[PDB]
Amino acid sequence: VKVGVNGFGRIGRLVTRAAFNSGKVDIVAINDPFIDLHYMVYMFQYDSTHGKFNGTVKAENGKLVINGKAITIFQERDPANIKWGDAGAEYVVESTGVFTTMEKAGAHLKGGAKRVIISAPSADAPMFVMGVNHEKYNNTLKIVSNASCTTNCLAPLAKVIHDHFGIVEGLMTTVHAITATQKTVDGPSGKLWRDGRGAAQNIIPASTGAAKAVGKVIPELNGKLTGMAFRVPTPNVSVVDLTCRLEKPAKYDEIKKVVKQASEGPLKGILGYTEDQVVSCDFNSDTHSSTFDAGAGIALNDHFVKLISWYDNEFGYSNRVVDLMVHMASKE
Amino acid sequence: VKVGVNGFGRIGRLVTRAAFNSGKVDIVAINDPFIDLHYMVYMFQYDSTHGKFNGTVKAENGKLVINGKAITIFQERDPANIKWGDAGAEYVVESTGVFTTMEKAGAHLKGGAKRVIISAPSADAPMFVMGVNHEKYNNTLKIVSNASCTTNCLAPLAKVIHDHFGIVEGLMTTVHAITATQKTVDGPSGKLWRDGRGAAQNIIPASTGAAKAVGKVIPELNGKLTGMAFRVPTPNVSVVDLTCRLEKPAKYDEIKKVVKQASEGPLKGILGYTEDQVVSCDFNSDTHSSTFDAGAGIALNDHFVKLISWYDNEFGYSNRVVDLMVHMASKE
Amino acid sequence: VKVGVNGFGRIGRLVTRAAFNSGKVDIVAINDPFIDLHYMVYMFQYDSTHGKFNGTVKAENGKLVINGKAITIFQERDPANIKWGDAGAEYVVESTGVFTTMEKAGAHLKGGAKRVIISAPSADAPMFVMGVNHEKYNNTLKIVSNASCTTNCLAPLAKVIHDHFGIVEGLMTTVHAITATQKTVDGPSGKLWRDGRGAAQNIIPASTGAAKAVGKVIPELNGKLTGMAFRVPTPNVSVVDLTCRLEKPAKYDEIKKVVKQASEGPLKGILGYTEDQVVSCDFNSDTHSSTFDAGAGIALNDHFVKLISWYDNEFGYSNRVVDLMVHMASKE
Amino acid sequence: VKVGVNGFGRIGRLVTRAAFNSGKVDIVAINDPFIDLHYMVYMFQYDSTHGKFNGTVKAENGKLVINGKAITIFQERDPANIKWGDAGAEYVVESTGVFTTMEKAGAHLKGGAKRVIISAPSADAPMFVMGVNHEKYNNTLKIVSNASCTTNCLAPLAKVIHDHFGIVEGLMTTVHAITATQKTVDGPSGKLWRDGRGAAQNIIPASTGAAKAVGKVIPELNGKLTGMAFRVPTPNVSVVDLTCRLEKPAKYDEIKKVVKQASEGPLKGILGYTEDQVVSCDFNSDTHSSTFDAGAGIALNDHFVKLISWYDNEFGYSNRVVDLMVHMASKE
Ligand SMILES: NC(=O)c1ccc[n+]([C@@H]2O[C@H](COP(=O)([O-])OP(=O)(O)OC[C@H]3O[C@@H](n4cnc5c(N)ncnc54)[C@H](O)[C@@H]3O)[C@@H](O)[C@H]2O)c1
Ligand SMILES: NC(=O)c1ccc[n+]([C@@H]2O[C@H](COP(=O)([O-])OP(=O)(O)OC[C@H]3O[C@@H](n4cnc5c(N)ncnc54)[C@H](O)[C@@H]3O)[C@@H](O)[C@H]2O)c1
Ligand SMILES: NC(=O)c1ccc[n+]([C@@H]2O[C@H](COP(=O)([O-])OP(=O)(O)OC[C@H]3O[C@@H](n4cnc5c(N)ncnc54)[C@H](O)[C@@H]3O)[C@@H](O)[C@H]2O)c1
Ligand SMILES: NC(=O)c1ccc[n+]([C@@H]2O[C@H](COP(=O)([O-])OP(=O)(O)OC[C@H]3O[C@@H](n4cnc5c(N)ncnc54)[C@H](O)[C@@H]3O)[C@@H](O)[C@H]2O)c1
Repeated sequence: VKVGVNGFGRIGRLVTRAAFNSGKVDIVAINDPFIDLHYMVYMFQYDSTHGKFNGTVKAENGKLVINGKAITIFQERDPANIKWGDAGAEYVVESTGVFTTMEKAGAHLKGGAKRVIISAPSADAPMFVMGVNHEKYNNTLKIVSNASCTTNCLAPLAKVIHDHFGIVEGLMTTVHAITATQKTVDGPSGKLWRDGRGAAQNIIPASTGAAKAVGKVIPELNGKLTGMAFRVPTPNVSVVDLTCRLEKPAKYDEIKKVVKQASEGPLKGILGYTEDQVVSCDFNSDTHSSTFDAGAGIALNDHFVKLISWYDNEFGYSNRVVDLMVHMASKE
Repeated sequence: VKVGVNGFGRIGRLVTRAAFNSGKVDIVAINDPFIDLHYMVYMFQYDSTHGKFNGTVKAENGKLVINGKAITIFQERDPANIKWGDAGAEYVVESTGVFTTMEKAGAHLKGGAKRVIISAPSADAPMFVMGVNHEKYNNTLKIVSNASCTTNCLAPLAKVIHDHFGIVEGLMTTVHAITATQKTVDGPSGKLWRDGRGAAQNIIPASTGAAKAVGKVIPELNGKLTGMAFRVPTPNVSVVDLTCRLEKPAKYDEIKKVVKQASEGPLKGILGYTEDQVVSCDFNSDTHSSTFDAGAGIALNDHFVKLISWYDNEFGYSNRVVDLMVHMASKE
Repeated sequence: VKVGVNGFGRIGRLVTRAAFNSGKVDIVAINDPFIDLHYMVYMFQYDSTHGKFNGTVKAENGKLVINGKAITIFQERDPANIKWGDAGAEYVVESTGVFTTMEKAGAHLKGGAKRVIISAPSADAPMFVMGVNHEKYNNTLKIVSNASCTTNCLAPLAKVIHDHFGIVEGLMTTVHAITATQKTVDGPSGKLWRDGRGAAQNIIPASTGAAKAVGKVIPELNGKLTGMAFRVPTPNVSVVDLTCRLEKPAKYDEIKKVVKQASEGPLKGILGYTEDQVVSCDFNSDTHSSTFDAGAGIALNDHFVKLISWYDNEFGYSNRVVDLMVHMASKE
Repeated sequence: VKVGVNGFGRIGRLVTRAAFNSGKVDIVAINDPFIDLHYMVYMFQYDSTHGKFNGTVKAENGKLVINGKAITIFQERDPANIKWGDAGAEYVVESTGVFTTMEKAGAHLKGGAKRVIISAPSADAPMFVMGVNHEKYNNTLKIVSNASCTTNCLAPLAKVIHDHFGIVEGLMTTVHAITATQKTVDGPSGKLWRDGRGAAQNIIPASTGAAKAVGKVIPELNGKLTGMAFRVPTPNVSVVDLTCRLEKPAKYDEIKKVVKQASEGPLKGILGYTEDQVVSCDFNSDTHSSTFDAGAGIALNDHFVKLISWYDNEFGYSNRVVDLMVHMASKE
């Protein structure tokens, strides 16, 4: 399937790298009115977090050429003006962070795209997490959401725990890497006051809908989870901390066994499992959605436990966007 | 009361600063074999986290002289060799991190101190937290512990919540600033592997007895709390995230009211309360043990809630060590 | 003199703090379309770098009230629309970063301001550095620049060295704290590619005209200095490293004596002098423009030397903005 | 050649990595009293800065097994007690930081090593920089030093500049990543007070002999260079900023031409050249000694110029240790 990327940012660029690394997906067009062609060569080639691109990137005849694949470059603020159909882009990855509703994301369809994958939670577009509910996708859905990074970490874990022991209720904290929405020094941040405080100086509480959204991809958990976030001074890699009450008793060793088993079978590549003494950097460019840290979590008793799972918020999620597109392509 | 300080580190220096600032106790001696007298002047005068000392500090005639008051300086590796009595030190603050059992800390009694306050949890010394169980201290107790920074944050909050609504069970995460036990780049850390990894690069999970320890100071909560820590790349100020189930139902606004009332009355100066859109730097040099962050926390329902409280791990704790000594002196 | 502030950012806010320590200057109005009145209370009260404001600040009757003084609040994007005159603002601090020419900064004169102080270098407005050429100001100048932070650090040191020994030529590096122009993670930066790279991850080279500008305020040095910058991951406080060739020979101890003398005499409060083993955080909230670090520098020979001077780029600069206005007011 | 590593730290472990890429070098023994066998598996497998080891590592029958090769593990504090000869180690890399003199490093010969390569400057052991004076090595030298990371950056550049234009005199600053000698929070650093101050909080000036040491490896530059350092809050990658006066005039474009020619021929793989808008992270795990940054430097005139060159202080250096051993082995 031929793909367009709208917003060539952290997500858009790393989706682009994921497509090339793999390849039942072919990137054929990119729109970003804030990054011109020669600037795109530079932004793609060099990455502070994930290293230099391994391959060739060059501007040739007005196109962005990556490992010899020519890509059509647009510069449009309004998605309805991008000529996706002319460029052959069938699916568009909407990774700007400003077109997340059905109405706004649907502008791509006016440019000749057939489907849109919103790289963020959406107020109304249906949400999918690979490994949890992606089989619920069907051919009639032209606009879909791949949820958030944090939902993609929590939901595969919550699926396994709920399937085996039953989650009565749970409360989640994510300790999350800084993102582009933050500020280098104390400055204005509209209505999200805390988010405007200097990113590398602070632990910053933030709200997040990611735990409540698990109740949408796992409908039995509707109303049974919520949570909040702390942003902290690292440039990538995040961690979930799920505190839950279970219906059936589970010794921590039984939790470990069921999770490990899930990592080796049905959720292989989505949900990882470790007993090693890891820290966040050990998940740098890790492609899993969620990796359970057996050593880090703790039980109070057989029904009340705190479970820890790591996620490379940029790189795992960008790989999942690609995997969702491959899955949608298989149901055409 | 006349006080000696063993280990002139973050805690020993800030305890000294606290003492001089308030006049509540008199620092008359300091022992640190790794910091000679002229170096002590420099380490006291300049502080990256808390600013330059606002007062005078000089070396004169072999003495550290702070605001014109002379302090006897020792340089002994073995605490049994420190001549407290010669200096007139009555209480010793054991702030080295290496003498935390009653057997080890009791060495200070051989050179003439009368009582010892260990600036850390102790496997066997009686544990006190100001505002929670300090009234259980009595004159028979020559060696005591002021718990950990984390315990002094969680315990006042748990006291108020338990007294009003009943904590059935709870699980705590603390997101905690870097400390001296950590490493600048990946290096050896003995038994605690994860703590050797580069501190400013990583989110580092860690075990902590701080939640379990609340049960030592609030015996009704024995067996009912536990938790863990993440170390993150900030130089000071930490936060507790307490997920708990309550016996009697409590709307989040009732929780707020009850905590606010506590902070204004019997736990004033120990337990603070805010509704402001704060971040960690807002607690830089804050003397509270625990400041409840109303806006940051979230309830799932009337019996299951996540409560957030901030603590200056260096400066709140150091002030508590001074406060505990004042209380002990009042009982002689 | 009654003052307005256009751009209530790191410098706007700190200039406002500094003005409340003077009362040769009274802040009577602030404009910032991105910070509404109640948001201003918050942004002013809490400061990650320089701590909580130690006076009073509240919103009353649509005004910002600081230490009991009511301040008119504007919300205009176009400075020609700001009604300074109505609010009584005789001088306006232009601290937005986007109105740095005489043409653009003169828009304030339309709304009734009498003079404008641009908190940055200007292509065409006369530039002044306190202690170096501020006496060349006269009361016919309606638009003036206070130069950059870096020029305020270099120029006083260069003045002393040139006066005593003669600078034949110099090349300067500044190792500079992160600023609001930088990005939390790799993102777009228009024509300044390097500045888009993640700020907390990187040492970032940058061009700067600050050394060349010293030739505007010390005309004998025109054409004799230039330099560049590295941005590094600290939130505030910067350092100049001046490599210069001297006309007359100077042993490093003669340089120290002459700089020390200048710091005690005519440039007191502007140029500081230390022999202590300082680091950047020892200059946190330091009001000097430049503090020579005697220990840090190094001579190759009597005609070729590297001199080191620290500056709190936010706080020292903001104090100079106030000091310039005080000087300007004394000429009215 | 069979090699042992004393001090399995940042350098020892990355030399070990680089050796496993060589084929002319085989690691056969490692000594580190502070890292036991099972801990060495962990410390080698995971690396915060350079990523997970791309190979296999396990403990088997008391040996460390890397890529199928068994390595004897010692736990000795005194290097004269290590049985190098028995384990087959002909050369020892001395990478502890504490045995840098001929007399101290020479202890390894008592245990049966044949040659010692000190991973640091030595007061008396002959010093080699690959590409600059390595051909001055002969089989009579049983103890050698591979200099410092900084000298390996400056010396290749200085060779090219001096060869084409003549360096009359120069002064160097290096803006250097944190290293293991620094401290996470303000703490004791006996001799070197500035180095004890919190590493992630501060720009820290430091003395360095690295520029003076270029005159050992390039004797025509003896007495013509010196400099200093600033340690800044990044975990790896550093930059040299050389300010020099040239004998023959050199337009900046001619400097660029000569450095580029050198990078392409005789110093290929040692001295790199870029015109791209690079920042420090672009050199993460870059194996060059020195990469000239053409965009970053600046000339005042044809005889006085500031040249900028990057270096991964951990990874380029570690590769140079291996390249020096390969050269030495070639002459045996
Ligand atoms: N970074 C993460 O960890 C992460 C993880 C999962 C999902 N997300 C989501 O993905 C989205 C993008 O986040 P990001 O971190 O990559 O942000 P980003 O700021 O790095 O990238 C956003 C990009 O969109 C471009 N852009 C802005 N307006 C545009 C327009 N009108 N048309 C086309 N392009 C435009 C920008 O120039 C920028 O390059 C957001 O919805 C975010 O919440 C981010
Ligand atoms: N930093 C915090 O946030 C914090 C908070 C609460 C409690 N504590 C506890 O207080 C203690 C000190 O912690 P810190 O952060 O100040 O550590 P630190 O490393 O800054 O200070 C420890 C000091 O002890 C000194 N020392 C070591 N061996 C000694 C000996 N034999 N005799 C005398 N002095 C000796 C060191 O030279 C150093 O100056 C530890 O038990 C720690 O757990 C720390
Ligand atoms: N931060 C420093 O170290 C420093 C030092 C010396 C001088 N400077 C200079 O001072 C200026 C401000 O720098 P800063 O660091 O305070 O930046 P900043 O981004 O913190 O502040 C800029 C402020 O201007 C406001 N603004 C933007 N457009 C505006 C408009 N049209 N009208 C009114 N306000 C508007 C923004 O909302 C913001 O609050 C720049 O010229 C900068 O180069 C900064
Ligand atoms: N990190 C760099 O950027 C870099 C670059 C060039 C050279 N160097 C030099 O290389 C050396 C090592 O530096 P590093 O950064 O790897 O330091 P490091 O602290 O990571 O490693 C030193 C190792 O030596 C071990 N050790 C200590 N005492 C020992 C003993 N008696 N015997 C055996 N092992 C012992 C330690 O346990 C540690 O694992 C130093 O001389 C340093 O100056 C470092």
